[PDB]
Amino acid sequence: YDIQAWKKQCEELLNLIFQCEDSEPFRQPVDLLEYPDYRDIIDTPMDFATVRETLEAGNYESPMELCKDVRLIFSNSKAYTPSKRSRIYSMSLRLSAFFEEHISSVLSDYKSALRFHKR
Ligand SMILES: O=C(NCC(F)(F)F)N1CCN(C(=O)c2ccco2)CC1
Repeated sequence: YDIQAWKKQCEELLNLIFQCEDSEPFRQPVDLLEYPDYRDIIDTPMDFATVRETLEAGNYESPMELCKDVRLIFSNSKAYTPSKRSRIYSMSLRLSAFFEEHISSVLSDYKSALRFHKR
């Protein structure tokens, strides 16, 4: 019932994601010389460095907000991909499965902690 425990859990999950080769493309902004149409397709860029930064600045109030930004990384990849079989999109889908598998307990424990607080 630790209301604050999600933050370190999310830091540790981000560490795992940064160790994962699949996160490579999703660590930093898109170079518009390499992908000139990116910001035509993608209004709201997100990468894992921005997520980690936001977390470490104390600018997430809950793991749900972090989860919204991470999911934006994945939905941006799905919007930008020219094919459902592209290399980078395929990396996004594996990483998304990994993230969802690991974040599920973090969200459950946080929401449990908030309900116990309100009890
Ligand atoms: O250039 C980058 N990342 C920055 C870098 F290279 F420094 F890591 N990206 C990731 C986001 N994109 C995609 O989701 C995508 C789907 C299909 C093809 O690309 C575009 C390419």
